[PDB]
Amino acid sequence: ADTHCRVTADPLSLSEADAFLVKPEYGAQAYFMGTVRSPNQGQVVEYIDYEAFAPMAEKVMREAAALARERHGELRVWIEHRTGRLTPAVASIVIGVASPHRRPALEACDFLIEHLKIELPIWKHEADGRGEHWVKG
Amino acid sequence: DTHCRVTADPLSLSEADAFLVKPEYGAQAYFMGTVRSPNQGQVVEYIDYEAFAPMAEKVMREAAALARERHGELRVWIEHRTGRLTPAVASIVIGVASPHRRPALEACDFLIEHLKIELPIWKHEADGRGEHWVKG
Repeated sequence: ADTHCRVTADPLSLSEADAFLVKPEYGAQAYFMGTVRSPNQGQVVEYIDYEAFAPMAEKVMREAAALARERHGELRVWIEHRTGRLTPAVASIVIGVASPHRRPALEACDFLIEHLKIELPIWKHEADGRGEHWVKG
Repeated sequence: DTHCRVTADPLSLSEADAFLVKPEYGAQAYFMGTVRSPNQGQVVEYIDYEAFAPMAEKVMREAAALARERHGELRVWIEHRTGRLTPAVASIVIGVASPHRRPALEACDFLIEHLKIELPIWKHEADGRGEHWVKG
């Protein structure tokens, strides 16, 4: 009830995250959104194919949320990752954290994005003109 | 590349997102501050926010320029709301888009801490302890 962790093919929405996180007792919400970038360090990309097994990815998310709470205290946590072929400027991940005060929310969001970049079992194939290749990045 | 506004109308995350997202900016970081109840152990009925709108928007644009000095290329969105705001209503929204994630996250964090100090915005929380306006 204080945590939302979902892997989905549907578009990710900040407004849905906001609808879940904001409560009168939580004066602060901090977000991160990752979207597909069109010149990736001097390379032109037209799509990225994301793969995730929802049960294993969501179990990682819920463990991430509990680690964030261990470090930063009371939180509401929103984590979603999108699957499928994603065109540029389309969101692949949304992370949102609400807390009584701003500094815990900012730190918890920061922790989650760095933690999930390491621990999330996501596999992706980028369209660089260099064939199909699936990487755990 | 920069949007800075003081308004009495509701603040919108989805409006910030519409302004920020561009194909070359793969990362966006946001902060929203909402009216908190209870606060310091007492129920808050509302917070009256008052701002010198032209002065405050100039501070916002200088803050966005300082953010770029430290973190490079950015799209920056800053809005602050004025008037009588009830619990869970947003008083400030900050959004930053950058090519990569570290500058977006740290620039957003920089902006909220910077603006907490420099914004000419005065508030009065109605927490039942009389009138008391604070630069907070």
